Amino acid sequence: SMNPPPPETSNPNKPKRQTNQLQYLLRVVLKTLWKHQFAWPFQQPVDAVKLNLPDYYKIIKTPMDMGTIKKRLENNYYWNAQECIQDFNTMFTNCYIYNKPGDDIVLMAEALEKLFLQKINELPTEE
Ligand SMILES: CCc1c(C(=O)Nc2cccc(CCC(=O)NO)c2)[nH]c(C)c1C(C)=O
Ligand SMILES: CCc1c(C(=O)Nc2cccc(CCC(=O)NO)c2)[nH]c(C)c1C(C)=O
Repeated sequence: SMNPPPPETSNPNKPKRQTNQLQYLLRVVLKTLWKHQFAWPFQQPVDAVKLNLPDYYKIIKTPMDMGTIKKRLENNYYWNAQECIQDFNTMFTNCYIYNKPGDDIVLMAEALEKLFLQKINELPTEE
């Protein structure tokens, strides 16, 4: 069994930007979620080999995780905050698609997602 290559965190053909919203997304949103009690299963790409999940990358074709998002934010990979918010939303969506309602991993995603939504409800106005 093989894992796909991870999502890219650098691309010299992609224009980069730093905005107050993206720095809020790193300094407040990512950092808070990273330190959460249930953040461990989301801090790196799903290793479907080691977790013996051979259908995972059969079913999930846009994988995403907070390790990738952290590296994208640290590298200023994004142009705008919506790009980064979409990556979080994809991470959560994948978990809910692949797993079953009420699974442990889904209960953990639920907690992180509730905090995520509280933080982006207060996304600062673009300056
Ligand atoms: C249930 C499987 C799953 C994990 C996980 O169980 N993740 C995990 C658990 C313990 C430790 C670590 C860090 C070391 C490592 O990466 N081992 O492979 C990750 N996460 C996600 C997003 C999923 C799925 C399919 O939605
Ligand atoms: C798997 C059922 C479930 C969902 C769900 O199915 N959730 C979902 C599915 C697809 C997309 C999205 C939006 C992701 C997003 O954009 N977050 O910001 C959510 N949630 C929860 C909390 C559960 C539980 C406890 O069983």
